[PDB]
Amino acid sequence: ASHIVGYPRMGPKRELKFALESFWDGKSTAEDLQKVSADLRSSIWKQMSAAGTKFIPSNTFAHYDQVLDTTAMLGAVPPRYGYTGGEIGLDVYFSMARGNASVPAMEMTKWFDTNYHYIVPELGPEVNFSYASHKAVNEYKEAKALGVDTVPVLVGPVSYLLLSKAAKGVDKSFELLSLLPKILPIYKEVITELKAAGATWIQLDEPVLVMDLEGQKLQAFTGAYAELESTLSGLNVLVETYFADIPAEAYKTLTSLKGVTAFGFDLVRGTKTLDLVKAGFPEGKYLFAGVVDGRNIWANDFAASLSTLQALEGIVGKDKLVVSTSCSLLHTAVDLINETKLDDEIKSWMAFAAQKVVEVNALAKALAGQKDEALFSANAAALASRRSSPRVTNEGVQKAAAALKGSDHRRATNVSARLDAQQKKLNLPILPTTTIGSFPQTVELREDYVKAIKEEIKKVVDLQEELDIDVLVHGEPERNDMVEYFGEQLSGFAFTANGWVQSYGSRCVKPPVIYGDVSRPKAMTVFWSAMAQSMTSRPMKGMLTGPVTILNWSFVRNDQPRHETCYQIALAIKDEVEDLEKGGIGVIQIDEAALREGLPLRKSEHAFYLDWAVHSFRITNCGVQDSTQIHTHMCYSHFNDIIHSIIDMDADVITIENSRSDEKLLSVFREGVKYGAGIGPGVYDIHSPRIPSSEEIADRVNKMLAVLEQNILWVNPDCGLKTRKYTEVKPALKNMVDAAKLIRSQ
Ligand SMILES: [Zn+2]
Ligand SMILES: [Zn+2]
Repeated sequence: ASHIVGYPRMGPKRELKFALESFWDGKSTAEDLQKVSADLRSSIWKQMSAAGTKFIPSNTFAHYDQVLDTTAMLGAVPPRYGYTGGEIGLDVYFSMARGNASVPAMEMTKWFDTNYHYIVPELGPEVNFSYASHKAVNEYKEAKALGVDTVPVLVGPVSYLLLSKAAKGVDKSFELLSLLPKILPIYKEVITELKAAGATWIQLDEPVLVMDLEGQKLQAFTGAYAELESTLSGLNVLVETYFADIPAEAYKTLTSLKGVTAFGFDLVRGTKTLDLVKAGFPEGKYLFAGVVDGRNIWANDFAASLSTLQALEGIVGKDKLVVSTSCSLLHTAVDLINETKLDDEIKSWMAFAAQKVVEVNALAKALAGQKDEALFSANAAALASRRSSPRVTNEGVQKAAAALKGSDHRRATNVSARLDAQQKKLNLPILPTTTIGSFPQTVELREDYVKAIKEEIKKVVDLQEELDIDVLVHGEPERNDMVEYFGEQLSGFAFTANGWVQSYGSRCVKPPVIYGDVSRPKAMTVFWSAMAQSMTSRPMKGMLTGPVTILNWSFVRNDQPRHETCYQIALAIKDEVEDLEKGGIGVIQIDEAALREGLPLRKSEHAFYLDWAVHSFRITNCGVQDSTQIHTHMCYSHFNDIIHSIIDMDADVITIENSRSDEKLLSVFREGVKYGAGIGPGVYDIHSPRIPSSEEIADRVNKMLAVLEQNILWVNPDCGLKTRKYTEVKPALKNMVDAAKLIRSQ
């Protein structure tokens, strides 16, 4: 009775990532891939079953995205790609996914609240669905032809649409959920083909049920499962859900659904859902206790599990209890056993995909007999050491009794009271010019001062000679990733070697690991900033990476709250800001692009996030002279519904991912607001190699002089500049203060 909701699809060494690019660029027959893909599938099925894995998912693979695999199942393939019909393949899957030369790909978004991205279905009243992608059914026969019988994981009809989006044209008054009966048969055709394939169980992921559907939307679910009951005759169905706890209503509608004989809840992030089952439950259905994190990287507290996993036996037990992972072990890493650089003591404190597969099986076993007491002894030990090893609990739990000690608004001063100061002790003209954060390279190698400043100084002599430029920027050369960097300079901050995660396409990321109560005993920036602000006579702004962002983009421990760790990571910051303070530097820019990314799916749960999230940003400079001028960064174009928190951060100047949105919607910083401060909406989108006309920025800004103010304005880019080339970046900025100097004439 062991189930695993999903699994990674790139390799224990990122194979698919490369077999994709080999292919992608024209360096391998479309068979090299398949010889590859198949060589992976074969391993996972095999490696999963060999462990005792009961339900082994089939169709969790994907050359690109689960949601696209679905879009291909119904032949929803867009119109700009030119699809006539037939069994889709490569040319059209990636065409849509990556965009070919002549016509662009399809917009991508987040897989709920995870750091993965999916391909948003582009639907409407004119798309003609077609059963044009037998991936599902094929991979089943494959694995089967390999000795193992698998479970056909699939995306839920309704959920598919909910997550879908109606592309251009379609009148606004359209019901994106009206396609239900048009797509519901193409769903049938599948079912029956697999039914007749040899399948005994099947899986339907419907995570949206863990969102907030109003009474009307919920229904959608029913009207669609009462249409399948016929097709699902004498065949168990397992509807999946994850990343949250399901609301009474949603819980009801679900546990009552027609045709479904088993349900699975992410009981790691939704342990409230239990209370609704304790209260009421269906007949003798199946319960897939999803207690094995497929989100983080630590060995599931066996003891606990087995205790709760037991508690459930009480709700059922008549043989319908099944151990399962919480979410998909796709969102985690792969095989922990590709880690050595990490001292053993710690790998004992982890477990990645591969490890998790087993995890499910030892609790699977131990809850039925054969219990390798050699795991729980080893387990409770893995535990033992963590909740004790002085590497964990530190005298860093120092600045806490001094934390609950009131918030930390910046030394009062109704900003416009300090702004005056930040003028005398820092001059400047109207609309002071500046940039965003990083810059391009040259040859590069991978002493270090004879080659260090070498460029740090050219950036200097270039940022100066360049149309003057009131305020300047250093250029983060002495780093790698704004996050990767600061890491190895804080306490509970270890790093991994092979533990990778996907973030769309071949693209993958290796988020740092937070172990013990974080802390920066030693200085981290200082001279690197005083390096430049010693050469120039113009405002040199520092460079910090908010405690919000940092925290988010990383595997954060499971022994205490997100905020608690979060804040500590904010304390160390105040150490640095206060250093560019005493270190001289008058201006210190701080960024929090990864601000929104923490929003808890359950809306009523939001307000709290924005709590410790923003308070924390303040807990960075709540000890700064009324002369120091801090700027902040947020990579959002339309944060209209999160203006408050943005106004509560209390900053003298900021920046955002403006440039490609509205100049009239900017009048959102006043009506019922009135920010009274400085804002630098990136008038010019850096993410584009194509330089804009200097005749497009004067007005862009002249549309800001209207909806915004002129006695408080700034000049800068959309986002950072660590991708743009070099001949497309020089004849570029050489046209930014220009469109400003103008209007000043009066
Ligand atoms: Zn407030
Ligand atoms: Zn940016």
